[PDB]
Amino acid sequence: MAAAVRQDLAQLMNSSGSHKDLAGKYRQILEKAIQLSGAEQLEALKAFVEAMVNENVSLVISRQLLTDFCTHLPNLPDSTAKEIYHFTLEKIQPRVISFEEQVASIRQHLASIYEKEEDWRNAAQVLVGIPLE
Repeated sequence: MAAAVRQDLAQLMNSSGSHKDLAGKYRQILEKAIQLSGAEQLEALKAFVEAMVNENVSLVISRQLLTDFCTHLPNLPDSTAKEIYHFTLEKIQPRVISFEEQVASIRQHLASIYEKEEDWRNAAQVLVGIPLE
């Protein structure tokens, strides 16, 4: 199922379609990825992030869909959410300047998981990573 998501995302990469239609199709793929359960969901969500950070996808689309993507992550189990947050930060790192808003949201959610688990140092380091100044 993750391969179908990767396939669908690869097909949209160089689409000429309108913003609302294109974003709507990416959102449909996101909803498909979110409806999976297990390693398939994890793999599909990673493929989604990998597609979003691709330079051939316009920032307007990637920013919108990564924000949408982020709103779905608190609904996932802690270990899954934590891994996806770290993966997303790592894949955003080469273009960190372009996704600052998403980085801040991710770091706040991630630090909250570490805090809930009493992993104080990791929670603090995650928040210290937010470039406030």
